[PDB]
Order: sequence, then structure tokens, then C-alpha cells
Amino acid sequence: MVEQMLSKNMLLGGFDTGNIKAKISFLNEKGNIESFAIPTVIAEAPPAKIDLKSAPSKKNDYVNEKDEDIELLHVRIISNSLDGDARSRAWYVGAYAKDQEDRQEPTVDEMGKTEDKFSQKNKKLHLIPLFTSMAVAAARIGKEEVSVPFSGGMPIEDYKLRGEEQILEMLYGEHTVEFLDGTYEGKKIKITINDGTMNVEGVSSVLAILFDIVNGEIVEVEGMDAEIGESYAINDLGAGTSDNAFFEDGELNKKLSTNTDLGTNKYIDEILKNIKERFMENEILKSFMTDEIESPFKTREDFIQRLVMPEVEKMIEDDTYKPTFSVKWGPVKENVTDIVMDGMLKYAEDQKASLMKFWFKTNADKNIVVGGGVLFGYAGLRDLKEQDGFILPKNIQESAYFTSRSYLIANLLEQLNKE
Repeated sequence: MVEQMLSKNMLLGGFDTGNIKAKISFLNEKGNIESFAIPTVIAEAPPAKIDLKSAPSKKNDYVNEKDEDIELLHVRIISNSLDGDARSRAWYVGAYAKDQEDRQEPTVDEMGKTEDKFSQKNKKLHLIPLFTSMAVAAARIGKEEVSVPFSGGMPIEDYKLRGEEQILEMLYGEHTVEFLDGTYEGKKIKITINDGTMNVEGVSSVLAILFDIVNGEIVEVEGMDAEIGESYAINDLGAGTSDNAFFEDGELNKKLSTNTDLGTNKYIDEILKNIKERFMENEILKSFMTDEIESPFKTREDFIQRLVMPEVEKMIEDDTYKPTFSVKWGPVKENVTDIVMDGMLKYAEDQKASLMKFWFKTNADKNIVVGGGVLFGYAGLRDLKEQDGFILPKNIQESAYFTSRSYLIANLLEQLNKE
């Protein structure tokens, strides 16, 4: 049934419109969930491709990365959701738009309380990356005409402004996206939106913890035993902040919910410092790098992606696996397992104190952790699983897309309900 559904001229996705990023999760041709993010950045572009370009054309052949098809987004979008002017022009979108002086990004006036995404002045900032994300997925699954049942969500504040059916009404109709450059150059995707659903941003994320879609099948992720109407604390552990959200009766509790400066950043910085300190105990490093500023990692993200993530994946697969963090700096390798594990567990313990306190303040039925911090702090945080009601999602690696995946699952269930 899902097979028959997906083989038609259609795209089944979940669309998460954030201020920084447009995220999408969709079912690809193997019926698996596929996700990417397009930064919410646009810039006015020439009507046809330009030859003066900010790199040699053959650069990506010395490059090791995924989602190459969104590195260069130069599109023409025809839609009645856009005003006449935007509709008339081509656009640079996402990463490629970052490198333009006349780029346009979301702002926040007139101190720091975020703006309305779909006002007449703001809407093109968010529609262009949304439609572009739809077009890229449609391109990926080899379909130039797609019916797109819209499944999105908005935070509760916009309910004082809009209405779900107003968002959907903006989106209904026909839209074309023509790629003028990059991977899909020459392709024109025709998007028809006839119907849709809007979901509760925030507590919807429960769906993505409870369910996955694998080869067309909805499967129950083992980890959380959900009873209907129970309260959820969702703690989003990030690089610079932690967000402690409490949901009761399907609504965010603003009074109890809060956010702090407890991030992974300072813990990682300390680890990076200690890692260098240890290499400088090595005699080869003494010979050639005494009194020098350089170090084996570029950024915190470099350290996360290259050193930490491969080991944590193995830990997540196998509770008995004992990790080894081995850094190579030029030709020299050092075992720094003690240094990394120290920072990981120090972070875990500080999060423990925070998470346990929030649990008692809310008396949440389920206490859930998500975010990159769970991955960094996994070696310690997984101990909290002994607390009944504490949930460390099996698919924590997909945290960035829990919102879009939730929409996607809701969208599949909706289409199946149609029969």
C-alpha cells in the first residue's frame, strides 16, 4: 500500500520551517526517511546561470561530503504564494546565498523577540527555501511532477495571529521550481498542493521518538512505552544552551519550561586543550612544535564529527562496547580516551543534576533528552535510563530532524487514513 502510494507522482514529506533552517524529512524510493536542511538565506539572482563563479567547477572532486545537491541552489520559483516581484526573479538559496553581499536573512525587531514568518514582508524568506527543499527531494526521487500533501507545524504564538487553515491556504495550488545551475540544472519541478495538515510544534516530536519508517513500514522504536495523555519533559541539549520544555495535555507549559547556558561548548574546549597538552608530552611534538599555537582539530564540530561520533555510534549499537578515542596529528597517534571520557562524564554529571531537578519541578511522566549533547554525553547519560520514565531515544542520532520526521509520520498516517 505504501509502495503503491510512493510510486505515484507524489512526494510524502514533513516540513519544518525554522528561522535558521528549512528542514525536510521525506520518504525516498526505498521507503526510508531521508532528511536535509537548507539554511534560511536567499539572495536575488540573474535570470540565467553566470560564468564568473566563486570556485573552479571541478572542486567537488577533491571533496568528501553528502548533500552536494544543495551546495548550489540557483532557482526560478513560480508561485502565487510569492508576490509578483519575487515570483519574477531567480534566487540564490541556502549555502550558495551565504556568499552574496545582498543576501536576505530573517531578523528580529526591535529588540530580540522573533518576527512573524509569513507576514507579507517576511514570507518570501521562508517560502523560497521551503519550495526549494520540496524540489530537491522531488529531484532526488526522480519525479518532475509531484502532488505534495503538506504536513507542517507552527509554534503556539502564531495561533493568536493566523490559524492553521490560513497557513495551508497560502500553500494550496501549483508551484514550479526551475533549477538554473548545480546538480539538477535544466530540471523544472511541478508541485501541486491540494491538502495538508498542521501539527503541534514541540510535543509532536514524541512521534519521532516513538516511531520510525523503514522500507515503507511504520515500526515502533523500542525505548519509550507511551500512555495517552501523559506529560513529557523534552530536554534539548545543545552546544551553547539546554532547552528544558514541559508539555502537559498537549501544550507547552511556559511557566515551568525554561532554557539555560548549560552547553557542550565549554566541555569540548577543555578537552581540546588537554588533548594538545598531551601531544606536547610526546617527544616528536617537542622536537617540531614547541611553543606553537596549532592543534590537531579545527573546530568543535571537527572534533565531534571525526573523533567522537564514530565511537558513540558503536556505543549506541552495543552497551558492552568500550570506546577508544585515538587522535592522529600528522603522523603521530595518541590515545586520549581518558581526556575525552573525563569531559564527557563531567558534562553528563552536570546535565544529570539539571535533568533530575527539572524532573522533580515538573513531575513529568516521561523525561526525554534530545540534541547533540546527548551524543556527546552518551557515556554517562545512558545511566539515567535506570530511572523509570527517563527516555534516551534509540534514534537520538536523528535529533536534528525529530520535528520534520514527526510531521512526516503524521503525514503518512493521514494518507493511510484516506485509504
